[PDB]
Amino acid sequence: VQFLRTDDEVVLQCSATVLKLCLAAEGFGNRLCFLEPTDLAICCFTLEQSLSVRALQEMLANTGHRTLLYGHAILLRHAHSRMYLSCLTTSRKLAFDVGLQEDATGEACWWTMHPASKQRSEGEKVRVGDDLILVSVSSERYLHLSTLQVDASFMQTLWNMNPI
Repeated sequence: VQFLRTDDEVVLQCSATVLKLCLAAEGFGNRLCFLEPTDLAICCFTLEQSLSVRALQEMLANTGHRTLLYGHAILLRHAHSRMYLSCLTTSRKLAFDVGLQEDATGEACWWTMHPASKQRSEGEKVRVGDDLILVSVSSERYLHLSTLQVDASFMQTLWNMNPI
């Protein structure tokens, strides 16, 4: 059993139905995320920061290797493009597009981590392989696999953060 910490390079995976899907994006003209079945250049995200919502709110108002905790908000940096995973405003239904944002400002590039069940709880450490929920701070929608795309909708999808 391993714990996740900021500065860790990870890939975000979920299951469609049956092989797994990795959240991905190019970042050099195209900012929309897509799915990659299982490379790294498009799948690797760095866990830049992990803050409590309060800290997050304070940092915004006034504009190391820390272990992730459920309830905390994380900032995901696309290692290749150097941009940030964010909840976009566009859409092409009741779900928003997900993708890269050049600057790491605003609430769109922050996501809070939540337990899939009671086996984890707000405040506990997030383990590698844990099934978790990702909620967009700016939209309050979940990182979701729409059925084959990735979006932020009212419907949840479980994800895993696995180190490369």
